[PDB]
Amino acid sequence: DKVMTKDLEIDRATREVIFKGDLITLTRTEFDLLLFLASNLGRVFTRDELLDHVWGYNHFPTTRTVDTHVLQLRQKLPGLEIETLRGVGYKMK
Amino acid sequence: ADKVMTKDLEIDRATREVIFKGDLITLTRTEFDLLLFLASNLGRVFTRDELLDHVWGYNHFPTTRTVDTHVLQLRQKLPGLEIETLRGVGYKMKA
Repeated sequence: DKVMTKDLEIDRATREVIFKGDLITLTRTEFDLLLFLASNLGRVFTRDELLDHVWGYNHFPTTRTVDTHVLQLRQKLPGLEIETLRGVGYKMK
Repeated sequence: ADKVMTKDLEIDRATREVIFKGDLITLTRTEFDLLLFLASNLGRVFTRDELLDHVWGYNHFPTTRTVDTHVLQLRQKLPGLEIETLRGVGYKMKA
């Protein structure tokens, strides 16, 4: 029910945050980000992952949408010379 | 002046029609805008967030930059909060 860290006492039911004894008001998205990290101590999340977990999936375009749009272009235009630079991005030859 | 032409590809930016290898291809609006941007900039590598901003619109919706800004806001509202920034990668709460 309550998530506890060294500094934090978080109540998922009420959006309540106690930090070093003080009640701190966060926005809803600030709260979601804080609770997600506090529930997953010691774990590194990429900026892409945190965007998805805080704001939710499929509400707006993300870098994933770029990737899936490229794949759809390749299927509709067979042999389209878009080159993948893995870990980087895309180029049209 | 309405046409961008590359190997096997004719794009009309006014009618938003795409002819590829002699066939008219129906794309969604964002598929078209992505193809046109890439075909208009042959040989150039773009990152996913560049393509995101250019094709879907800059500052139109939350992005990874919004995540960065939210982490800064948390650190300001919670002075001494132990969120570690992993340069150009992401974030971690240590304890």
